[PDB]
Amino acid sequence: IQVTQPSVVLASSHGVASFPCEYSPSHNTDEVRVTVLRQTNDQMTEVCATTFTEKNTVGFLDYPFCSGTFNESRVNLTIQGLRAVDTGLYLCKVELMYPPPYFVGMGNGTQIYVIDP
Amino acid sequence: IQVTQPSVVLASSHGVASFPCEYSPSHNTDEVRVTVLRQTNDQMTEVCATTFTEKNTVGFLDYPFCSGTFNESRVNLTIQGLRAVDTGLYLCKVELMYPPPYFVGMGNGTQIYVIDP
Ligand SMILES: [Cl-]
Ligand SMILES: [Cl-]
Repeated sequence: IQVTQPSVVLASSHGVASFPCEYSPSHNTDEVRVTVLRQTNDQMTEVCATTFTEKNTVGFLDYPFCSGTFNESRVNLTIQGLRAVDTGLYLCKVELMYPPPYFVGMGNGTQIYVIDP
Repeated sequence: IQVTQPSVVLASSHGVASFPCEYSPSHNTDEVRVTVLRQTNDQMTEVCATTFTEKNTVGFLDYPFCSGTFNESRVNLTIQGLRAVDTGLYLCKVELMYPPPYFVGMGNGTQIYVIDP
């Protein structure tokens, strides 16, 4: 099992940071639960999360500041409304809900830099 | 009218580059045609393009190497299959097809750096 994400992402002047979160192993029938966590001193804060049961579908509908899409082995994440205080480490967590066997994995985190707009 | 896009995007190690393309003014009923152009010496090459008629929908369905979603005032773009040689300046073009009046705008380009380790 393995989840990976980019090391660094430079947010847009308007505070948008988009990047992929990839995982293995993957299958044609994958359905996943994706969770974005910000890591600080010893602890993590959940930023947003969503479930994807099919491709070509926009997720995180109930989170104004997160959006994303999904296809086998990859979740395209978008984090919005970022401010200077928000630069830091953001972990991507992926849970394979179907097909069995079940498994959970987490990336090493993407350093998001919100550079002086 | 105005279209803006990030200045720099560091492509993922798997050749994935995602970034927003924002326009103004916007409207709840907006329907747009989005075009991605790669700019080289004096000329431009059309990479991919798609039409969005409703929010929360995934576009560029007919392009294996492009994807994206749309919401009022913002198109979230994703270009994949990128190689080191594809490093370059990518312009985002937006045509507001509805509601009237018709308008077309283009950003100053996003410089996408690709290093496929
Ligand atoms: Cl990278
Ligand atoms: Cl990216």
